[PDB]
Amino acid sequence: DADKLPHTKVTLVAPPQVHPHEQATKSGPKVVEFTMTIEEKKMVIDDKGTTLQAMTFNGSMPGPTLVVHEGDYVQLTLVNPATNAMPHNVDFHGATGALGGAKLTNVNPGEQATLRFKADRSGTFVYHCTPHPFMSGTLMVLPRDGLKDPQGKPLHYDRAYTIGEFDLYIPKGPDGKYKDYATLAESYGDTVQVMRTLTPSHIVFNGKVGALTGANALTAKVGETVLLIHSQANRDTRPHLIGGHGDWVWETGKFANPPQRDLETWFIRGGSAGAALYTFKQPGVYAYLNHNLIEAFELGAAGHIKVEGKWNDDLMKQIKAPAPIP
Amino acid sequence: DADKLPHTKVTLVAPPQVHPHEQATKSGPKVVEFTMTIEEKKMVIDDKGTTLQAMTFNGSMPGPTLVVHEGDYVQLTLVNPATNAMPHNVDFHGATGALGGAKLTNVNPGEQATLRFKADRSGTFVYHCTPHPFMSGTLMVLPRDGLKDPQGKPLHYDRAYTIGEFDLYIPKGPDGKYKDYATLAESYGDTVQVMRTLTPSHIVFNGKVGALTGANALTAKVGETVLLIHSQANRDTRPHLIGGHGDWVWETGKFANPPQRDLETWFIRGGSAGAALYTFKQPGVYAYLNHNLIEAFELGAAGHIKVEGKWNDDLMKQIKAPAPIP
Amino acid sequence: DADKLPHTKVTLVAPPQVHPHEQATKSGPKVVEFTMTIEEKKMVIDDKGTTLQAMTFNGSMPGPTLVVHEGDYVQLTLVNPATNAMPHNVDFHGATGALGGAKLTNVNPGEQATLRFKADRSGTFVYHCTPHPFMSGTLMVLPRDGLKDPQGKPLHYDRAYTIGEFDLYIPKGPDGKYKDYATLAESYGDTVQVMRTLTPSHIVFNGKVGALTGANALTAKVGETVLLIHSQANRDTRPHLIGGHGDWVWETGKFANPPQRDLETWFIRGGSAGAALYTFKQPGVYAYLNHNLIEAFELGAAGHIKVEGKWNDDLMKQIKAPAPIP
Ligand SMILES: [Zn+2]
Ligand SMILES: [Zn+2]
Ligand SMILES: [Zn+2]
Ligand SMILES: [Zn+2]
Ligand SMILES: [Zn+2]
Ligand SMILES: [Zn+2]
Ligand SMILES: [Zn+2]
Ligand SMILES: [Zn+2]
Ligand SMILES: [Zn+2]
Repeated sequence: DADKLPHTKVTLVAPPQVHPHEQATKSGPKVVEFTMTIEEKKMVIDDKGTTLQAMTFNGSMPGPTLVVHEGDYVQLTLVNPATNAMPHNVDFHGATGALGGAKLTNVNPGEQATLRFKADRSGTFVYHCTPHPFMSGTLMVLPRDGLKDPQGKPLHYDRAYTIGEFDLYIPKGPDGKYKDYATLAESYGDTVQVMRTLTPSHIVFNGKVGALTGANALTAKVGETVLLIHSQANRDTRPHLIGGHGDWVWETGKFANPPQRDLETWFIRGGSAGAALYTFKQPGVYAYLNHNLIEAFELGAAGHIKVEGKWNDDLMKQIKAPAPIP
Repeated sequence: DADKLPHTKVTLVAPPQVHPHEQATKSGPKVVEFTMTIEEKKMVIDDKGTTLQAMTFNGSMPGPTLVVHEGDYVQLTLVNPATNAMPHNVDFHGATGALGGAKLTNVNPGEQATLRFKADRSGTFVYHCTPHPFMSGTLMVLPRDGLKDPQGKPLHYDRAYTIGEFDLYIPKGPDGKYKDYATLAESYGDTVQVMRTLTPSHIVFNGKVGALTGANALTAKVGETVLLIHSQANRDTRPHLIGGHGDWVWETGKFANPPQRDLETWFIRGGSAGAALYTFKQPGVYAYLNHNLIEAFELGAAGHIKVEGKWNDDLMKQIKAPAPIP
Repeated sequence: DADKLPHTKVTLVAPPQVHPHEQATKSGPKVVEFTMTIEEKKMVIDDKGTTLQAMTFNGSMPGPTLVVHEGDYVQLTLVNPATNAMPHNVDFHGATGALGGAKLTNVNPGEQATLRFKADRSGTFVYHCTPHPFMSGTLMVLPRDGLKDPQGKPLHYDRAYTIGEFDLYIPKGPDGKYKDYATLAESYGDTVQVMRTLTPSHIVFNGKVGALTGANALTAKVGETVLLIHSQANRDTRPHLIGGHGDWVWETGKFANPPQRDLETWFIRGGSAGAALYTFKQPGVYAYLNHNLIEAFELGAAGHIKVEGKWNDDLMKQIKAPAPIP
């Protein structure tokens, strides 16, 4: 029985980080306790001041990544302060029954509720508010013994990074400029019309064109293995590490399945999270992007990863530098 | 030789049902005989009276699902009554040679023809009229010994359901309202222009926004295993069972391949059929949908499954009901 | 060490052909030397004279396919004559570090450079100019022992064919006709606006609506096994052999992974190359196409394969020819 089990309380962190956690664990089924605070707000989403009338779990797009193990129970306290304007809920793709929890978690402003479900299937899993993919994140459910390659050999990551990718549908006034709305409710009707064209005005990693560039680049060092968790609650995307690979990729994001190796580009189905391991072998700046290069370069779906360490001439070498043609 | 074999005659049924059939079978290679009647007609496809100038196999979108076993031969009598206006044919993705049969089956109004081909590859397979994905269905070819999991362990379904998903491209007049055409031939030119924008006006399960909702919901009981066969002859879709999973999914729909487990969302390539098993564990209403939530909610790609049985507190429990914040 | 190894010089050929090469090889790690000449030019891309302001490796879309083995080193001399107008580079998805080589290969008109990298991961891999998917091709890296099926059984192809698929975004003037630009630089601004709609004006195999039809059809004979290499540096496509199958398909295009069998339609992620084997069993004309039939028929993503040999009545037979209804 679940009630008769130990309870742990987890402190969540902002994306792109994932809270500290154990991979392989001698430990036993726990009930893991999480709390999240829904937050409506306006956000600047590009370099030119365009705003989005947003809804978030915990203030961030994406919401934070919750981590448990196969067999653990997730118990989430979902809070929706009075400072907000709408009901909300949460649908956990990792959970079974009641529209993934959506039905047991409808909370008006100033309300709260608490859900428990068995996390009995390993993998990365999207949770989102039932009709809003803008409010989403990843539930990572690790197998009790850690990640395994197709032959059962152990696998691991030294650091985890979390990337939620968002297709945005921002309306334009008669002048051709993006509309700014005073409330969430007023954005609604125009946004739907733009959504019906199926053409995003913007596709952003982590809230904003550039969220994962400049001072905000991800980081690693040569010899380090990194887990890239990629979620997209609404639209297909195709992650690619420029100059890298996915050493082992669960593109459908479910750990009881063997991963694929050596991927150049993988595929995240809209309504899901997937996961890729890469061990760095060269230093420098990498681009992690959506390999529709229009969606990446023109619309916003690209980030960087600054990698420290020693250059390897065996893997790659500049034989003749750029020079005039003989 | 095929001629020297026993012949069976199968009675087809309307979607979402699949005609009664054997899974694992001690039986031997049969020649299975099917007949289909092509039918052009106008259809109401949404809640507001929008019509589509349609073509169907057997009166329904999708056409009925034909079921055989690996090694069986499909022999189809394709009929096109005089009451119709165009030639038609059938391309079976399950068949080898002659454009999947398209070349041996061109039938003008008042004509008919009969095709046989070896069904020598297991899987769910799309058949459609050569230039019209609107006229399509699934050929399920079962392995002679039934469905197998990745380790060879036997698998099964207690009931099969069939979902054909259709991207529709309905033209608008200068006033902004959907055009109504008196014939199939007059819809053609405007529809092509809208098709060239690659933006469906509608994406429907089984003919109509709502075909699989209300009184028409699919049905199951807790402890039952259901096969969800999903076909899309023209455009990519991404099925998801809200509150459920795909326990075992052949997303490319070919049974000699190991299935994947625990999928939250799977992917059907345009021009194919895939297949998912789910064993229910909770009662209530589920939504089976295209997890581009614009395509589902705004455009029409969503259905329901009403599930009877006993609630399970272990899997999911409401710990604190929605209540004011302390 | 790489410098201490034998060097081979390979002569490249125009698509759809792939230069002669060994599959399984008793031979040892070589350093393979390739040279490519970048070429800007205007091209006619459809039947009605529409032009594209193009950039190519070696004069062709796609660029030629480079073939090596796992363990070999690729050393490419990249040349950009003075007759051109822009810098260019190359990003090899098969390579590790320095943005796949892009950083070590920026070459202005009249410059050249030479890159070496270890090809240490088997598979088909896209190489392209960093911001232009129009300039792309495939690096096929074969496993040293040849293609293997999921059980380790040997596989082979008798001939290889190469298909690069290109989504084109051609601007229209106020009259509704495609714009013709005098330089590459003048096409830029209008093209970007059209790209931002994410709606190709054209999707072409190998440079041109029809490049792989009529006298230019691919060819085979019954009993022959063919490798279809399919690359798409920018957008998702879904190859399908009408009347055929993918006997063994590495849709993510990476050979250390087991292939899937019996596929009706496969999926190439934008930013990747995949690969399918088919052994012909029937003669006639086949269509190899993108199974979004709008993208194929209306936009240009379809080709033919003329197959010689003996008709097989076991696989497929016309039982009753088209005839009046009794
Ligand atoms: Zn909400
Ligand atoms: Zn490590
Ligand atoms: Zn969902
Ligand atoms: Zn037809
Ligand atoms: Zn059962
Ligand atoms: Zn087809
Ligand atoms: Zn370039
Ligand atoms: Zn051969
Ligand atoms: Zn690339």
